[PDB]
Amino acid sequence: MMEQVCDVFDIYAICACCKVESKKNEVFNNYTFRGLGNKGVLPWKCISLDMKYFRAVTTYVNESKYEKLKYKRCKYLNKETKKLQNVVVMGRTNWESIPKKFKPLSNRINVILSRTLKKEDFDEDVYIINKVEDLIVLLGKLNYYKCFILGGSVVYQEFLEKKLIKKIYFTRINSTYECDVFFPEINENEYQIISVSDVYTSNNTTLDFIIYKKTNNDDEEEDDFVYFNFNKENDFQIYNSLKYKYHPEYQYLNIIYDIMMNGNKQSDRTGVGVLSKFGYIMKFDLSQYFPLLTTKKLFLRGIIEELLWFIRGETNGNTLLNKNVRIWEANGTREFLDNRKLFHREVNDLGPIYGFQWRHFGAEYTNMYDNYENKGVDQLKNIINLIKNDPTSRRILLCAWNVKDLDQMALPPCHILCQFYVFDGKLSCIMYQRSCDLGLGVPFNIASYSIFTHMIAQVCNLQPAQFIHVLGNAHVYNNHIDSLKIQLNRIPYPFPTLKLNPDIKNIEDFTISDFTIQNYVHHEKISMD
Amino acid sequence: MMEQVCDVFDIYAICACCKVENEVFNNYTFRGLGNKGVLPWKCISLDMKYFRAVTTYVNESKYEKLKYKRCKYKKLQNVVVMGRTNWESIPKKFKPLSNRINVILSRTLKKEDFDEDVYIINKVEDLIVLLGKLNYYKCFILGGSVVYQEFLEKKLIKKIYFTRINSTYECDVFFPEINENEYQIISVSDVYTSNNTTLDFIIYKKTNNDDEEEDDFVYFNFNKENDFQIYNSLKYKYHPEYQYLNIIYDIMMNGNKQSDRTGVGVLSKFGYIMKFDLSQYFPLLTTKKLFLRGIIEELLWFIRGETNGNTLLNKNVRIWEANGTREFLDNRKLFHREVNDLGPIYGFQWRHFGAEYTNMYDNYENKGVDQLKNIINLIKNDPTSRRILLCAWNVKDLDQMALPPCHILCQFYVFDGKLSCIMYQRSCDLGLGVPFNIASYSIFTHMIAQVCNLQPAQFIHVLGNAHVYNNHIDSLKIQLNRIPYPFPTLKLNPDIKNIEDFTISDFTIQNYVHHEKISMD
Ligand SMILES: NC(=O)c1ccc[n+]([C@@H]2O[C@H](COP(=O)([O-])OP(=O)(O)OC[C@H]3O[C@@H](n4cnc5c(N)ncnc54)[C@H](OP(=O)(O)O)[C@@H]3O)[C@@H](O)[C@H]2O)c1
Ligand SMILES: NC(=O)c1ccc[n+]([C@@H]2O[C@H](COP(=O)([O-])OP(=O)(O)OC[C@H]3O[C@@H](n4cnc5c(N)ncnc54)[C@H](OP(=O)(O)O)[C@@H]3O)[C@@H](O)[C@H]2O)c1
Ligand SMILES: CCc1nc(N)nc(N)c1OCCCOc1cccc(-c2c(N)nc(N)nc2CC)c1
Ligand SMILES: CCc1nc(N)nc(N)c1OCCCOc1cccc(-c2c(N)nc(N)nc2CC)c1
Ligand SMILES: O=c1ccn([C@H]2C[C@H](O)[C@@H](COP(=O)(O)O)O2)c(=O)[nH]1
Ligand SMILES: O=c1ccn([C@H]2C[C@H](O)[C@@H](COP(=O)(O)O)O2)c(=O)[nH]1
Repeated sequence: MMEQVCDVFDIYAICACCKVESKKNEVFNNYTFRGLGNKGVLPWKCISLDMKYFRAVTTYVNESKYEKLKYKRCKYLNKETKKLQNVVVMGRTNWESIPKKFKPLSNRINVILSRTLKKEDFDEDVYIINKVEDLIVLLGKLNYYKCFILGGSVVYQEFLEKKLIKKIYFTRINSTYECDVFFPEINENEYQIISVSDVYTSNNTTLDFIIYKKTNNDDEEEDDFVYFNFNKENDFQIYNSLKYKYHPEYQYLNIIYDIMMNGNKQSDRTGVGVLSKFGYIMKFDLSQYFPLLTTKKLFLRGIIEELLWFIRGETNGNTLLNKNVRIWEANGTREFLDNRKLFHREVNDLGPIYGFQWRHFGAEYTNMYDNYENKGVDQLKNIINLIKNDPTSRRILLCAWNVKDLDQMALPPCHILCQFYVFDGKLSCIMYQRSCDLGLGVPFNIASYSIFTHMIAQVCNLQPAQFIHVLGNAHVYNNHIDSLKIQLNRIPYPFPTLKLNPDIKNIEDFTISDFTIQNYVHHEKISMD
Repeated sequence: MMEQVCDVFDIYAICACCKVENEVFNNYTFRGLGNKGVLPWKCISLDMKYFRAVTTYVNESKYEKLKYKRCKYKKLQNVVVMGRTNWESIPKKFKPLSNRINVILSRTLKKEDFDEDVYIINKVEDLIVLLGKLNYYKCFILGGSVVYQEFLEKKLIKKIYFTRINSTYECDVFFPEINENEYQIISVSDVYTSNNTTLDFIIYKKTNNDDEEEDDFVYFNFNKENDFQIYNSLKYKYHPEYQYLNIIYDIMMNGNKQSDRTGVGVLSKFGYIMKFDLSQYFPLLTTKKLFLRGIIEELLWFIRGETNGNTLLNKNVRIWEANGTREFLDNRKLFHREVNDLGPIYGFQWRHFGAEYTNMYDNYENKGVDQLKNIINLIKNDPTSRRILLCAWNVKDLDQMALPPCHILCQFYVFDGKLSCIMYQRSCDLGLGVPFNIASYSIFTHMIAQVCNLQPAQFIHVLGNAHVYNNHIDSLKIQLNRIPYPFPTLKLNPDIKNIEDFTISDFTIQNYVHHEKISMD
C-alpha cells in the first residue's frame, strides 16, 4: 500500500537523556535514561560531546542523495519534478530555552510549534506552525534533506503518538540530575535499537549514542570483492539485528560469539569440555570509561581485595576468606593441595603464586607465614621505578610465570605478564593471559587489570590510557553456553567510571575504601550454570 | 572525448602463469602459460575453482547500466573467448564451458558445427560486433599466448585477472610482458597452497592513458580528528605480508615519537597481533630479500642450550656479536663475564631454567627445568593442556644476561592434529628484527609440529612495544610501496623425529621470490 508520512518526509527525533533522581539493588532497563529537562532548562551544565554530535547530525546533508528524496516526495504528493539544509522542529518552550546567540540554529531550517505565539512575535528567520498537520504541509513545500524533531517533552510525545518518527537518535547520558520533564516510554513493539556507539567521557560523565528504528511490524571493483571470496566454505536474533555494534563491550561479546560459532570442541583438564580458540586481543580506553561488563551484573569488592593481597606479597588464603572473598578457596583445600602432590602444604597455603612472584621472584618459598623482606626480586617496585625514571624503557614487565616454582603453586598463573608503556604522561598496560575462561574469569580479569592500570598510573603521576588484553587459549565452557546465549542478546549500557582516592601516592597504601565505581548501569545477574 | 571499446564492452583477460626454466625477480617472472599444447602443471584445483567462479559470475541487477551503455554505443551469462589451440586443449566433458557463452576465435574453423551456441569467429573485430548482438554480463579472454598477445596490442583489455603460480615448469608459450605504464596492479589476494604450490590472485587495471544507515555511519564518526602512492593505490591488499606492512604504515602515520635506550629515536605504538597460516605458506617477507642460515643456526644453538657466542661467530653468524663485546658487557656491569659469554639467555632458560649460571663452559646436564622437553611431552601426551608455555623471561636472571629477551614466551595450542604457536614479543624493531623474528618462530613451529607428529597451523605474533627506528623511515617508504609476491614454502627433512636432531641441511626454502635487498641503515 501507500507508505507512511515519517518515511516520505524523513522525520526523526534526536534527544539526550540522563538518569533521574528517586532514592543498593536497583533495576535498570532502557527507561532508566529518560530525563530531558528541569525548570525550563537542561538538567546538566554542558555536555559538549553531545552538543557536537547533535550539531553533526542535525546539519549533515548528502546532496547526491537528494534527487531520490525529491522524486519520492513529489511522487507521494502526485507531482512532477541556498545550499541544501535539514529542517529542525522545536517546541515553544524548547525554542525559549536556547540563548539568543544560538537562534536560529545555524545551517538549518528552523520551525517552532506554538499556539500562543505567531510570526509577529519573532524577529528571526523561522517558520511558526500551530498544528502538527501544518508541519507536514510545509515539508511538501520545502527543499530539504531531513527533518529532526529537536524536542520538548510535549513535542516528542505527540510525534511518537502520531507515529511520525522513523528513527530516534538517543543519547544516554550516564549520570543523575534533577529532572521535571521526561522522554516518553518507548514501546519495544514499535521501536528497536539498531545501533550503539563507542563510549565516551565528556564533562565528568560517560555517555553513548544509540539509534532506535521503527519496527518491521563505483561499480567494477565490487565484483572483484566477490571473486576474492571464492574460497569461503537463530540463537542470537537480537545480537545479529544490530547494525553498528561499536560499544567496547562488543569486543568481549564478539569473541564469545566467535568461539560459539567457530570454536574447536575440546576436552580440558576440568572434564566439562569447551569450545576454544587461540589468540585474541581486546583494547579498552580507560581515559574514556571503566570497562565493567554491563550485560550482566559484576561486583568489584573481591577482585580489589585480591589485588591488594597481591600487592602485599601474600600467599595466605585465610586473609581473603576472613574478608569473605572466596576466589581462592577451592584452590587451597586439603583435597585440592593433595591432588597437586602438595601433601606438606597447610590448607590455604597457596604457595609462591602472584603476590610472592611480584614481590619476591626467585626467593625459596617456605610457608605462608615466613618473612620474605628483601628476598628475591621485587618486580613490583622495579616496574614503578622504571615507569617513573625510565618511562621509554621496553622492559617494564611484571612476570608471574616463574618456571621453577610452577609445581609449588596451588595452580600455575593464568595472567602471565604485564607490560607497561608510557607516552606523553599516559600509562598503557598489556596483560597476556594464557588461559581464559570467557564466561566467568575474563569479565573479572578485565576489571582487575583495569583497576591495576589506574593504581599504577596514579602512584606514577600519569593518566591511564589503554588496557590491552591478550588472550591465548580462549575457551567457553559447555555449562556456560546457554547463559551466554542469553547474555549476547542483551544490549550494553554506557560504561561506569572508577574513582581512586587521589591522596594515595604509593602502591602499598591503597585500601578497599579508596576505590569507587560510579554510575554502574547493568542488566541482571546471570548464574553461568 | 569519445570513451573506449573495452570501457563499453567490459573485456577482461584471465590467466594463470608459472615461473619458467642470485636471480632478480619482477612481475615478468610469472609468465608460464603452456607446454606441449597443454598446461605446464598437472592440475591446480584452486585456480580452476577461481577460474569457474570468476567467469561464471553475473550480477543481474547491474546489467541495466551495462545495457544502457552498450546500446547507446532469458538467463544472463558471460562471454568467454578462446583461441583454437585452447578450445582443442579442453576435453569434451566440459566443452562447451558450463553456463557461459562459448566463443571460438579460428580463421580456419568449419563454422557449421553445433551452431546453437558456440559462435565461431574468423576476424579480430568480429567479436565486438557479435557482442553488440548479445545479452551478456562480462567478456573474458582466456585464449592462448597469441590470443592474449593481440587483445593487448589492440588495447581491448580493461582488467587482467592474473593467477601467479609459484612453481617452475617446462613451458613453450608465455604471457606477453605487461607494460608497467599501461596496466598497474590494484588488488592482491591472500596466498594459498594448492597441489603442492603456493599461488595468489592479482588484478591489473588499465591506467587512464537503503542508504539510510549509510548516514548513521557518518554520524558515528563525528568525533574523528604521497609518500605511499603505490601502497595507497591498492584497493584490496589481502596478501598476509600486509599484516607486517600495515603495522609499519600505522606506526608511521600515528606512532608516538620517543627517545629510547639507543639514542636514535623511534616512532612507536603498543600492542598488535599478526597471524600467519603455515598450512598455506612460509611467511618469509618478499618486499625485500631475507636470508635464513643465521637464524636457523641460532635456533639450533638455542635448542642445544648454548650460551657461548663463539659457536655462532665460528659459523659466521654475527647476530649476537655486538651483545658479547667487552664494551657491551661492561656497560651491562658484567665486568666478570668473558667476551661472548652471553649469560643465562634463551638456550639456558629453555633447557635449564632456574639452574645457577656459572660460565658458558660449565656442564649443566640435568640442572634446572628443561622446558623444551616439558612442552614436547605436553604436546604429545596432554595436547589440550593450557600450560604449554616456553618462557625465556627469567626475572631472577635478567641482570646476568647480556640483554633481557625480546621474545618473552611461546604458547602452544593443539586441535585436530594441528599445532599453533603464540610468541609474545616485548620489543619489536619493525624494520630489522621483526622480519627475522616471524621467520624464526615460524620455522620453530614447523620443528615442534614435526617431532610431535602434528601439522603446523598458525604462527601468531603478538607485539608489545612496536617501533620503527628513525634511521629506517626512508627504507620503509620504499618497502611499503612494493607489492608482495606469493610466499615461499619450508621443507624440513622428514627423517628428523626429535627436536635435538635437526641440523642446518634439514631445512629448505623453496620458490622464494622476492624484491631487491634494502639496507635499512
Ligand atoms: N535533553 C533533550 O534532549 C532536550 C531536547 C529539547 C528540549 N529539552 C528540554 O525540555 C524542556 C521543554 O519541554 P516541554 O515539553 O516542557 O516543552 P516543549 O515540548 O518544548 O514545548 C511545548 C509547547 O510548544 C507548543 N506546542 C507543542 N505541540 C504543539 C502542537 N501540536 N501544536 C501547537 N503548539 C504546540 C505549545 O506552545 P505554546 O505554549 O506557545 O502554545 C506548548 O506549550 C526544557 O527543559 C528543555 O530544556 C531537552
Ligand atoms: N594458463 C593459461 O592462462 C592458459 C589458458 C588457456 C590456454 N593456455 C595454454 O596456452 C597454449 C595455447 O597458446 P597459443 O597462443 O599457442 O594458442 P591459442 O591462442 O589458444 O590458439 C591459437 C589459434 O587461435 C586462432 N587465432 C589466433 N589469432 C587469431 C586471429 N587474429 N583471428 C582468428 N583466429 C586466430 C588460430 O587458429 P587458426 O588460424 O588455425 O584458425 C591459432 O592457431 C596451450 O598450451 C594452452 O594449454 C594457457
Ligand atoms: C542537549 C543538546 C541536545 N542533544 C541531543 N542529543 N538532542 C537534543 N534535542 C538536544 O537539544 C536540543 C535543544 C537545545 O537545547 C539547548 C539549551 C540551551 C543551550 C543550547 C545550546 C548551547 N548551549 N550551545 C550551542 N552552541 N547551541 C545550543 C542550542 C542547540 C541548547
Ligand atoms: C589453469 C586454468 C586457467 N586459469 C586461469 N586463471 N585462467 C585461465 N585462462 C585458465 O585456463 C583455462 C583454459 C581452459 O583450461 C583447461 C584445460 C584443460 C582442462 C580444463 C578443465 C579441467 N581440467 N577440469 C574441469 N573441471 N574443467 C576444465 C575446463 C574449465 C581447463
Ligand atoms: O583469573 C583467572 C583464573 C582462572 N581462569 C580460568 C582459565 C581456565 O578455565 C581455568 C584455569 O585452568 P588451566 O587453564 O590452569 O588448566 O581458570 C581465568 O579465566 N581467569
Ligand atoms: O630478535 C630481536 C632482537 C632484538 N630486537 C630489537 C627490539 C629493540 O629495538 C632492540 C632491543 O632493545 P630493548 O628493547 O631491549 O631496549 O632489539 C628485535 O626486534 N628482535
